[PDB]
Amino acid sequence: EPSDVFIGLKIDQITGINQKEENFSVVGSLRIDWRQPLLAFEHAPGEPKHRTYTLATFLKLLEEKQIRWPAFTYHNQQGRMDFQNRLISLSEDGTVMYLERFTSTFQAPAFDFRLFPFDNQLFFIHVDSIFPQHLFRFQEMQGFSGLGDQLGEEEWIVTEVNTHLTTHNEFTKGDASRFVLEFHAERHLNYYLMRILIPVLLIITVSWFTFFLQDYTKRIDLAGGNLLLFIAFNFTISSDLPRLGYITLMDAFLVGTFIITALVVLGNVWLRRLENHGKQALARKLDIYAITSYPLAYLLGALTLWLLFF
Amino acid sequence: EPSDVFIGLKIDQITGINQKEENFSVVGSLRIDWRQPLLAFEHAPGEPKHRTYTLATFLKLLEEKQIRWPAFTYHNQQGRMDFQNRLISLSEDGTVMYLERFTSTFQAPAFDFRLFPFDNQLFFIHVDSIFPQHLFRFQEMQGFSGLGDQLGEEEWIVTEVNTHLTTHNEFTKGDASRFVLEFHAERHLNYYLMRILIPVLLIITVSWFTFFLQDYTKRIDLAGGNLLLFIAFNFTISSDLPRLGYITLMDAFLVGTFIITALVVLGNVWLRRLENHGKQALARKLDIYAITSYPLAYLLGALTLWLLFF
Amino acid sequence: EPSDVFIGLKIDQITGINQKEENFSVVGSLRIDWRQPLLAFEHAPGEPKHRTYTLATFLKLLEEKQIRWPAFTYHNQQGRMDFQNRLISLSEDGTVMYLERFTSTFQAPAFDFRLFPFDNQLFFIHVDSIFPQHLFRFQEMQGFSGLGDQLGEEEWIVTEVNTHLTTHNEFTKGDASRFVLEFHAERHLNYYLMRILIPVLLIITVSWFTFFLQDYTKRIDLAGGNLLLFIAFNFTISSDLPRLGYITLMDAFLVGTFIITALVVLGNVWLRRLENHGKQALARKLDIYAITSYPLAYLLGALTLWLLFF
Amino acid sequence: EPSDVFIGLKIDQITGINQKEENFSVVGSLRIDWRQPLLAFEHAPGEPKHRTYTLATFLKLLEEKQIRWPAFTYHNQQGRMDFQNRLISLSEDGTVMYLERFTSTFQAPAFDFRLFPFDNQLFFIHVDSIFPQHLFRFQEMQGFSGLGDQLGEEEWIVTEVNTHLTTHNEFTKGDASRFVLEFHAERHLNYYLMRILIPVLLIITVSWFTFFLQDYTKRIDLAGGNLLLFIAFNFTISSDLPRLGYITLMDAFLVGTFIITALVVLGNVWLRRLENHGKQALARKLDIYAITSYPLAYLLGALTLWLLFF
Amino acid sequence: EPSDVFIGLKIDQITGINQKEENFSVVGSLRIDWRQPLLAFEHAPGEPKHRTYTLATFLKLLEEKQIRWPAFTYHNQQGRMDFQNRLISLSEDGTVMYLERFTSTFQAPAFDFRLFPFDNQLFFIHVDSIFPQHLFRFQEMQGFSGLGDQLGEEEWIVTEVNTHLTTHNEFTKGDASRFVLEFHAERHLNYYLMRILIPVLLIITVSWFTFFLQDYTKRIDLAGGNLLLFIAFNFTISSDLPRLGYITLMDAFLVGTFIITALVVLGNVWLRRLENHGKQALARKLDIYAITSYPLAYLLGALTLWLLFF
Ligand SMILES: CCCCCCCCCO[C@@H]1O[C@H](CO)[C@@H](O)[C@H](O)[C@H]1O
Ligand SMILES: CCCCCCCCCO[C@@H]1O[C@H](CO)[C@@H](O)[C@H](O)[C@H]1O
Ligand SMILES: CCCCCCCCCO[C@@H]1O[C@H](CO)[C@@H](O)[C@H](O)[C@H]1O
Ligand SMILES: CCCCCCCCCO[C@@H]1O[C@H](CO)[C@@H](O)[C@H](O)[C@H]1O
Ligand SMILES: CCCCCCCCCO[C@@H]1O[C@H](CO)[C@@H](O)[C@H](O)[C@H]1O
Ligand SMILES: O=C(O)CCc1ccc(Br)cc1
Ligand SMILES: O=C(O)CCc1ccc(Br)cc1
Ligand SMILES: O=C(O)CCc1ccc(Br)cc1
Ligand SMILES: O=C(O)CCc1ccc(Br)cc1
Ligand SMILES: O=C(O)CCc1ccc(Br)cc1
Repeated sequence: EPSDVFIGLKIDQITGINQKEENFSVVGSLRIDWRQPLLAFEHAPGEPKHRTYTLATFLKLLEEKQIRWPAFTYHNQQGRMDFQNRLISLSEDGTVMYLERFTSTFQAPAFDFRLFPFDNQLFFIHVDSIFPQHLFRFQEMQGFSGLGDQLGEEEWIVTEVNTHLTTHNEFTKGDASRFVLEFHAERHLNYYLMRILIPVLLIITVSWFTFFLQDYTKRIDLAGGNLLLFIAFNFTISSDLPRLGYITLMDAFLVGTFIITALVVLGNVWLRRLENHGKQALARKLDIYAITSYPLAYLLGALTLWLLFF
Repeated sequence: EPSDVFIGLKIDQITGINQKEENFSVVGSLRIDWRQPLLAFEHAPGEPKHRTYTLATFLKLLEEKQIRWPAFTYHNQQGRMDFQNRLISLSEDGTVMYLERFTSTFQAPAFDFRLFPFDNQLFFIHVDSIFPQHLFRFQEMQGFSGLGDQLGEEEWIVTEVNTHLTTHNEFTKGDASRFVLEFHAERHLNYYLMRILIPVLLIITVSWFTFFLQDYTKRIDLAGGNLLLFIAFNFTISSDLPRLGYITLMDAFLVGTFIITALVVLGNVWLRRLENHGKQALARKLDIYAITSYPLAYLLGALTLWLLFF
Repeated sequence: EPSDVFIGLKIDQITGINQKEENFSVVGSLRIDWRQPLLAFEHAPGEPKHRTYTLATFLKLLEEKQIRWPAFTYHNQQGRMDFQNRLISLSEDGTVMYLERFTSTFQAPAFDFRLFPFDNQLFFIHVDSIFPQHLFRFQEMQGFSGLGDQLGEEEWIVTEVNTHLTTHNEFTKGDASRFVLEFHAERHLNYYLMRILIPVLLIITVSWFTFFLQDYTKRIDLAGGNLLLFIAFNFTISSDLPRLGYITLMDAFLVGTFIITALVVLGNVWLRRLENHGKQALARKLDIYAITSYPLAYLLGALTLWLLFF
Repeated sequence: EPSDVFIGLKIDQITGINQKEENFSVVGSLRIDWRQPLLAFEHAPGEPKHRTYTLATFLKLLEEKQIRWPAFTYHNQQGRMDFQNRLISLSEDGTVMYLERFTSTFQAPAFDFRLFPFDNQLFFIHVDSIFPQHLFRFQEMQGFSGLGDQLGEEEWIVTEVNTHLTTHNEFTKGDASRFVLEFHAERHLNYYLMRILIPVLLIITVSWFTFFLQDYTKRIDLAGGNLLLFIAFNFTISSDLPRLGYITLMDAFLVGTFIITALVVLGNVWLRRLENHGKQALARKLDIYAITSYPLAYLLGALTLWLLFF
Repeated sequence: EPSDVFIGLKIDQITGINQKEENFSVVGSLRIDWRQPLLAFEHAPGEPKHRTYTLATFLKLLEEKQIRWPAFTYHNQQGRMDFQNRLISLSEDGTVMYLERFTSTFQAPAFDFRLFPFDNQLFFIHVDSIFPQHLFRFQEMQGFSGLGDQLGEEEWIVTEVNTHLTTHNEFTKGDASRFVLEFHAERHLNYYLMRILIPVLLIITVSWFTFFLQDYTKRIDLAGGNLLLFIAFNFTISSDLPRLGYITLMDAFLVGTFIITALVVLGNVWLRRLENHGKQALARKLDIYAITSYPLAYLLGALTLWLLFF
């Protein structure tokens, strides 16, 4: 019949989440408990009941004994996995206890930036068996898997963590076991508030103050630079993310500021054209719409994206 | 006679395409099925019909048995190939089943940016046999090769994928086998629309609004900065790409905006010179050409590149 | 009974502290003294009393003799540990003397930027025993552990260093030994003085000089750009640090400059509106509040953060 | 007498040339043919006439047979050399055929930027024998060495390629063999035309158009910003290159634009000072020199560097 | 008694000096000549008098023969040392000749930027013996150590090179041998002249030309932006260097330009205030101090730092 292989995986550190590259990096420990009766050994009185091996001399021992080990792969792994510890402890019984401490980057293919920066994402690690379920069946090692207390991440905040077993058909026709460690994390909005919301709101508010000067030309020059500032901010936000084929809530907000600013230019050009054509008195009356449009326009726009996305 | 070696290659992830360096990076699995009758082994009843080996003790076994393995190379490979799994399963028969899970950057020499960002490119992986076709003939392993479901790429979108066998003469006089996994991908234009087309169009449109002010000096100062903005945008686009010896559709568009902006300065200088020489009334009549040239000039220019490239 | 394992750890160099990534990197030496009576050897007269081994042939010797070594891990390690020396010197007695020279990045999870740049941080290295205290008990090797004379760091300045032993339960039910090398460091404020305090103070002071011109429009244009400069400075500071979910003393200072500058615009708009509405004489009298507010506002704000944080 | 060792080296890819770091990187294959009569073997009928080995078990075989191999070094190598293939094929004869596929960065010490961007450089690879010419004499393997068809470089264009043998005295008193693969490459000027020549020429030309406005103050403000733009461009060019102790043709061009721009400011200050001192009519007559100096100054300057450098 | 171990170290390339990180990187060769009479071997007539080994099988041979090797460490090493060659040639005598070709980054703790860019620095490599002087005494291998002819560095220029032996107490109570290869290098000032001195001098000079316009407001606006430019230049210089706790000659120069520019604003505000208060004729007389202060102020400041630092 098939031998049960117990998989445990604990993430100790989140060394970073790279959203631009849709990957994350962690320091973690993998724990395997697999009982192979052929590995059983007799000991003379006094000598150890538990043999401890390096991985290299353990695999070599398996090859001599013609024993197949539950060869596994981190399916969503990326690049190099720098190992710290790869140790085996073998009991009289045949109970092999394996520990693998590593640092690695993993694929984050579940990334959805539609609501960025208000988004919540799913990150996971797939531990696949190369051999099919008729030889080795993966089971959940009980008191081990999950995320630590000192992960070191400052922007993301883990909302929930889960482990579950399933199947894959990567190398074989028959189903093969897959252990999954999943977690969900959401953003600490402070960065976004401090670096984007407050500067953008400041530019808008202090620019509106200048309307009380009743200089239409001065408004035009101001809305002109404001438009460039928003174009600049637009590039800075573009930097954090991949070259997505879809519109972000952030993109919508930025395109929104462009449109209002464009109309601010357009409108004040008209008011200055009235002034120029000897209808200065009229420009002055209409100016009340000009002054009160500006705040309403941005507030209307803000409710529009909020409805349009939530 | 020559032994058939079955090659399979599956790309699981596109970790990135670096167009500036004309290379791409992938996580993939290589699968080899090669029957060597000399590798055949006898087993006593009950014992394994399938011996499983690490790559190191398998090659050492070949060297003892004085057996030549189908030594292969990833011809278009770049730098380090970080391996995850290099495992061998040997049957009584001599059927060696090899699996190689790796992460690697590969050369993308097929890169043609003439129509960028509207371009479609070809990416491939060459798996060459070091030994000639009289010793080892490469065959396509049937249900394996291709690209996965979760590649993780956000800008490129795979239009088609193919596998085919051919020959090379890299190390030998005689022809040697080459397995090829090719794919074509094209861009998600959203990034370009959001970061380049809309900002450039905004600068142009809102700058045109100001013509209704009938201040020629103000137009000159505006077209002056606009020219610098386009020069800046020109550098930002230069960043994404190599220092090509050829003109991009993007380069054409940018050079086009320079020329129109240059003439906008030139023209408005003339209109302001008429005004200055007591012919203000004339500048005012001609101004209608000045106002309507601007939109037509850019629309004429836009049809010109489109014809000139498509 | 359990065997005492003596741990010594000396940091020779601080290759860098990366605050944006909340990690630090060091070149160091680990020293272990562990007496295993089973390792004892007899020598014929004249031959060595001290056998010297590479780590690889020492571990292989342990595996033959079926001896369990005090397998240890650098708990807060990050990525690769580039080794220089991994040497063993074994006495007739069984006294194994191990030396491990390495370069490594470590996690700095103790990072608190609330008072940045006036902050003091704690950095440490955890050396855990994989095996529980009933088998191996970690002890402090006496004349070795600590930090060197040539660490090479220029901004941080080590205020204090300590070593202490404790316990962890990482792999086992029972307590396992943990050796800790801690140090505290604080910043050399010069960089911050030269690049941030002096430029910001200059912008403010020379901008205030211009108030003696009695041009309200000119003040408005100046406070407008000043606001953008501070927004720029705000991004430059954002660069050095993680995307924290909390307010830095530095953030407070920057938000403070925004508010005063915003009011500088607001106020001068009012004074210019009085001038515009034929009350130029009144604007002139009030102007004395306008001139003296500016210095007081910034000095009041400076005492406010100082109280609010200290 | 000394044994002839045949060296072949083929560069398959130029992964990049880093001029700022004066190094280049390539994917290449090294081929060695060396006949050692002591390596000769007898085979029983039917068994292989050609033994194939991994490098590791081949060197171990040499050490048993007490055979010295022609130990070689890539003299101008830099950092890590990521190997793909290191394979040996040994004939009944003793003919050892070695293949080494690698990716590596090499030193480019021949770099002369005096005529940049119009420069032509020399790049090479030195393959030195550790042992002197009395033991091993390097010979050129005939149908192999050189550069490929798909190098992947876009800016450089290989003008010529050569191989030659010489001597070095690196480790020994006596001469030791050195195999050299050299190539010369020159630049595709398009990047420079598109990003530097056209933007600089545009700034100059459209700035000259404004002279027809006959506003001296406006010219001064324009030449002021133009000077800053050129200072900016100067830093952008500084980026591509090392901190050379010599003047580049590019440096000369940039310093040239500074001087003319400085005089443009200087001159127009004088013309505006005449206007200011009631000699407006005189400023107007001299203005024709002012208008025609500008184009001549830059064209005169362009012939001056061309003569001064070619 | 103790065995003499001859150390030779030749730096072939300076791959770079990173002043921001206070480290340097080199390609070099280490040469060791150590005579161990126990390593002596007998050969039958005709067979080799010199056995050649890989490092791995040489160390394994030492471990069998129970011979202690002079284990050494590059004390100031940083990260990974990418080896090219690690070869041993053993004579009948016992004369072991070791060669170690490597690429490595080393600590530069001797870095003093007080006179930057006019500074001269000391760079070195420490080769320590792990074992004390009673076992192994380090001696200088005669015709080998030093720096090469093609180092590839462009900014630094090696003023002098030295080798000397001393002692350390890193791992032991007793003194242990240390071989030292030191060199001093100074800067090629061209980069600094071209990118910093000439642009700063240009800004100052062409800004002074504008004083001949007798527009105080225009001077104020100019000195305002000039101050920002210097603040920008200040950040660009900050980039090249660490976050030092001390004042650089460069810092002094920059702070100097700030002060003069600040006073230029201050002064011209006063002159414009006289003009504003109907004392235009007085502003005009004082203006001669205003015009001649500017050049003297900067020349006075330049002699002040020169005295203050030299
Ligand atoms: C910009 C936000 C601050 C607004 C406060 C009003 C005073 C003017 C600030 O300088 C402004 O900066 C813009 C951006 O570049 C320019 O387009 C504009 O012409 C210029 O007047
Ligand atoms: C710039 C696109 C927005 C146009 C809207 C009209 C109002 C003015 C906006 O500021 C302008 O910015 C240019 C770019 O730097 C400067 O050259 C120019 O002198 C300045 O007036
Ligand atoms: C800026 C600090 C120096 C103040 C000295 C007064 C002279 C003017 C300096 O240039 C100013 O720069 C600001 C920042 O961008 C712009 O908003 C403003 O319109 C412009 O006049
Ligand atoms: C700059 C090249 C374009 C010239 C066309 C004339 C219109 C003005 C363009 O804006 C100018 O930009 C300069 C560079 O920053 C500033 O110094 C200058 O005061 C400003 O007027
Ligand atoms: C700047 C060095 C060149 C001086 C030559 C005099 C002409 C004006 C150049 O443009 C100036 O650029 C400054 C820097 O941003 C601005 O503060 C200032 O308002 C603006 O007038
Ligand atoms: O091939 C390798 O490197 C590791 C594989 C491995 C498989 C099963 C156990 Br239990 C332990 C290790
Ligand atoms: O030399 C190597 O590292 C790998 C080569 C290899 C060749 C054939 C088979 Br089947 C498996 C492996
Ligand atoms: O497994 C390893 O790489 C190193 C472990 C080790 C454990 C105890 C001593 Br004493 C020395 C070394
Ligand atoms: O020492 C090494 O790694 C490689 C050296 C080498 C020398 C001669 C032949 Br032929 C093949 C290889
Ligand atoms: O432990 C190592 O890797 C290298 C050490 C070494 C010591 C002495 C000689 Br001679 C040669 C080599």
